Amino acid sequence: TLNGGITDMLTELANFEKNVSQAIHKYNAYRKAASVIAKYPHKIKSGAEAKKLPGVGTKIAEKIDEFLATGKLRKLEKIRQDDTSSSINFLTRVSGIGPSAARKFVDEGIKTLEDLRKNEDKLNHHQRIGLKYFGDFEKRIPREEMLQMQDIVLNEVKKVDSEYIATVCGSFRRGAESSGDMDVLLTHPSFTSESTKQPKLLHQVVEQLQKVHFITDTLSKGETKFMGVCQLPSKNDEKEYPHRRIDIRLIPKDQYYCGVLYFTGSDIFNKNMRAHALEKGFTINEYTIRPLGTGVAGEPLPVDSEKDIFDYIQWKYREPKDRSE
DNA sequence: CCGACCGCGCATCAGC
DNA sequence: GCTGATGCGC
DNA sequence: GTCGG
Ligand SMILES: Nc1nc2c(ncn2[C@H]2C[C@H](O)[C@@H](COP(=O)(O)OP(=O)(O)OP(=O)(O)O)O2)c(=S)[nH]1
Ligand SMILES: [Ca+2]
Ligand SMILES: [Ca+2]
Ligand SMILES: [Cl-]
Ligand code: NA
Ligand code: NA
Repeated sequence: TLNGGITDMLTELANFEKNVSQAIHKYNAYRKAASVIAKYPHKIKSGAEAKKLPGVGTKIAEKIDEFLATGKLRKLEKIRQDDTSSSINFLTRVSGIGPSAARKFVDEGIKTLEDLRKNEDKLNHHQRIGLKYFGDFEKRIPREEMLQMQDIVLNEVKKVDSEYIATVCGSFRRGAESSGDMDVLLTHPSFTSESTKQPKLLHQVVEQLQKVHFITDTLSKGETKFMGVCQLPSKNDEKEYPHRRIDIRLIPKDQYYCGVLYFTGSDIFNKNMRAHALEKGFTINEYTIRPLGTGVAGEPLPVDSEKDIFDYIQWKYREPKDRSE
């Protein structure tokens, strides 16, 4: 938290561009700069000191100057005062409400937590569950609880078929002491890039996790991506655990290493890596790394480890715990 | 400069 | 019903 | 908003 004052500022600005301005590249620009200043291992004394880092330019320089003097950012102070944009940025904290839906509701006078509860009929399914567990989802999960959840999901995946492999990823695999939510990579030998020797593969796992009341709600579901809700079992008289966001990704087993790369993140690490891949003439997604021959994807290169992906784009390997950009 | 700015799964809707 | 585009999220 | 041809 060396320059916590500054990354916070830039994150709030990032949210405002993402949510009220619907300016996604400004949101990325602001987030990259917050990321690179967070990695910086000195207390920043100057806006010019910051401009030296990639992703800090003039406009962020001047804002860091204003903030270091006054402790504030006038732009942020007035953004806070504005009743409209403050409401739109609140509504996007509900899972399923993004920047268009948040602005559509505040056009209809729906702008506070009491108003969403009154008009749940105007909300789709993902937004209803988002509203139901709004408080729970704001809470972070302790690594202790993440370890309990891991044991339930892996023991249940083993009871459906012992050939499943389930790998917990996200900030957990990077060694976070606390997690936003849980992310499970799933392979089965019957699902590769060649064929899908068995159907319902992801369905079976979700069904069983629902049969034991671990999974409690479904935001979205398909053949390879599940997005929903889960809860640890509690003991007698114990207050129930908070409900938790769970994501499960069924990845073809021969593409495990590219998938576990994707799912370990961070999101910003993923972005710097794929962006650097393009500079080296490659493209990386969760499935493959492919050459660029006129900027059209050639054939998947062969991949036996995570490090093989790092070697193609000519990066030294970085442990999961060092990808938390 | 001043256009380019990762990559993709699922849900929803307009058009056909 | 499909297809593309848009919204939402990872 | 930043930045690289
Ligand atoms: N390429 C890419 N990958 C992403 C993105 N967002 C998330 N991911 C990937 C990497 C993330 O580690 C993984 C899980 O996303 P998640 O929102 O849970 O983030 P996380 O790193 O686990 O952080 P917390 O869950 O602990 O808040 O999905 C974006 S925007 N792009
Ligand atoms: Ca997570
Ligand atoms: Ca997640
Ligand atoms: Cl691919
Ligand atoms: Na810079
Ligand atoms: Na949101």
